[PDB]
This record gives sequence, C-alpha cells and structure tokens, in this order.
Amino acid sequence: MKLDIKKTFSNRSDRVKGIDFHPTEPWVLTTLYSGRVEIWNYETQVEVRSIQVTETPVRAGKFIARKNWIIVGSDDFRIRVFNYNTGEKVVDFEAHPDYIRSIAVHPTKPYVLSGSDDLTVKLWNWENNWALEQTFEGHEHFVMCVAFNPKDPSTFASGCLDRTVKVWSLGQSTPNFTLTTGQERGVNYVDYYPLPDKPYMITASDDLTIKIWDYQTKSCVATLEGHMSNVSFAVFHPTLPIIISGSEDGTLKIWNSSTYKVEKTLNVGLERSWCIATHPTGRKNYIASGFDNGFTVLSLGVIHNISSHED
Repeated sequence: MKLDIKKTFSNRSDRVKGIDFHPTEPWVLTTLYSGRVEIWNYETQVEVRSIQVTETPVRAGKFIARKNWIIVGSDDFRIRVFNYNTGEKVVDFEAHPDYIRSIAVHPTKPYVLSGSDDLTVKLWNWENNWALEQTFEGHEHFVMCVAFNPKDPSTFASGCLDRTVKVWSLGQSTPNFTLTTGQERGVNYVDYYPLPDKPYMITASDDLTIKIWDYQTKSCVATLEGHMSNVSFAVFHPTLPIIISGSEDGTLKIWNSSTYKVEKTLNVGLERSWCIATHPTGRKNYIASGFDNGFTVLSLGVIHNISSHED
C-alpha cells in the first residue's frame, strides 16, 4: 500500500543498456554502451568481475545462474557466453546480421531467445551446441524486446517497432496472436504480469505511453501517461501492487497497479533510464535500473501501521 524506497547502491559508469539480478548471490550484471560488461556485489559495493567484451554497445545481458554463466549480445552481431567464476569464454557466435536488442533465458529448458533489428526472434539450444533451433518471422521492424511467459514458458512475447506485440509458441511458425497496440511510434518493451490473478501484459513506447493489455480479450485495459520523453521499459513488480517504468526524461515512475495512477517520480541523478531488473525471488523487493551514467539498486519496503501515520 505505502512503500519506503531506499537506495541500496549507486555506481557511476558508462551507459548501462542491460541489467540483471543473480538469483542466489547479491550481484547485478550490467552491460555497457562502451562494450564493457560488469558484475557488482550491491550489498558490499565490490566489483566482482569486468570484461571488455567488444568495442560496440552491449545492449542485452542475462545471468544463466544454473550454468554459472552470463550471456551478452552486442551491436557487432555476436552472442557471447562467459563463465563468471573462471572468466572462460564458453561460446562466441554470430546470432543476427544486425543489432541484438534483447535476450531472454528459459527457466527450466536450455533455451535462449534473442530479438534483433533483423526483424526476427531466434531460439538457441545450449544442450545442442548452441544450435539455431528456430527463427520466428513475421515482424516488420526492429524487435526490441523478448520475454517468456513465466506462467507458461512454452510461450513468449516479442515487442516491435512495427507497433505490434506477437505471442508465440515454441515449435510453431505463426504467432498465437498479434496485438496491435496503437502506440504509433512502436513498442520498446513488453512484459507479463507474473502471478495468476491477472491475465495482463504491459508495453512501453516512444509515443510517451505505457499500455496494459488483457491477453484473453486482446484489449487495452489502461493507458498510463506522464513521462515526457521516450519510455524505455515498464514492468509489473512481481510481488508488490505497483508498476515501475523508466524514461529518457531521466525518471523512474512508480504507478499503482490497481488504479493505474502514478505514485512517485524518482530522479536518481544518472540521466536517461534504459533498463530494469527485479530480483528473481523478490529478495528485499530489490529492483535495479541502468542509466546514461550508471546504475542504481533500490529496496522497496512496505510501511506498516506503526509508521504509516494514517491517524
């Protein structure tokens, strides 16, 4: 209901394009516009590893903690996987002949999805030598974001500058459905509400709007306005009744996920916001965002009756 937002750690660096939390260690992975990737322990404030991977932007990065890996994608067209304990480069392959925008990791099968400016999503299988298993075609502009449905990870969503979201089934060449968003400058980000109580998705656009979608009715539930520049992302928090968005206006916004009204605007002083992560297990309700001048990790904390000053 009412939240106390605390700044756990902020680190100034080059522009953070991708970010991810490790599920069991208090670490965040950041992928930078300079071609560097970094892992930081945000509780001790100590850098655990850094790698100059390339001299092009690294826009996408995720942990594959069950394999002790990070996986990153860069504008030089390549996907690279590193063991974060040894530093070994496990694989290095051309994934797409254009920029890689987004990487998603399946929760229980050895699958990774990549979305690209080449108009496609690709599925890679690490238990079959990182083979290209399937290319999902049908989008008509840059594929900006890919995300598995955490409630049914045999399906996933792609968001695209062609103004659509497509939801797909692994193994099938045509989408289960296509959502025409009416966000006329395209979709930069798509995410799922993670719990069973709502059949919802969410998109963010350069047209300054965030939209909530019902995948049963294929309808727009709500439109959230307030950002003054391109909206880079918007996500449902996995446990708290809020949506979190970030924008080239330099702010994070927190919105009520029931009424869709804004609640807070946070300016953490790092210029434009590009990316978001939420802790996989909800530990301390940690969230993290990457910006032009670095990243911040925040803890969310619910305010109970003793301190909420309701009387």
